[PDB]
Amino acid sequence: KAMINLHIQKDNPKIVHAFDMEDLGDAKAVYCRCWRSKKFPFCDGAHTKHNEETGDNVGPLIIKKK
Amino acid sequence: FYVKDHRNKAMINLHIQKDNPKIVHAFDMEDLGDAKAVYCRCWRSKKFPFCDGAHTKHNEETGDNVGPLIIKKKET
Ligand code: FES
Ligand code: FES
Repeated sequence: KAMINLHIQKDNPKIVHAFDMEDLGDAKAVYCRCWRSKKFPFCDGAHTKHNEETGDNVGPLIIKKK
Repeated sequence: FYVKDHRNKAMINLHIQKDNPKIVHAFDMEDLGDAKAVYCRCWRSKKFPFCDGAHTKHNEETGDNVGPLIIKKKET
């Protein structure tokens, strides 16, 4: 079975991010679930290239106010 | 049965909602649905988009190092 993350922070044995929305000034955050973003843990659109290259259908998690 | 899978070996999501061409979730920043959430980034959770600890077995089986995203919601 293949790894999901190829290159990101490989000296960390399990990559977890924790954020408190109280701390944010913005109304929206877009988080990467594909492990291909160059701005991980944030989405930079790299998922579209991944989906085309591999036939996948992954995309980000968005946290936002109405 | 098949003992070969000719899909691209680099595919991340193997089984989840394959009728959806791009799986995106959007949740409230405010505590309208929960106080805190732990979101799956490995596409192996049976509770996707929430983490159920499946990442542990995935990391063990593949040598990977992926884990979840923890979001504490803004209390109103
Ligand atoms: S860059 Fe990874 S989900 Fe968008
Ligand atoms: S079950 Fe997928 S990151 Fe925990």
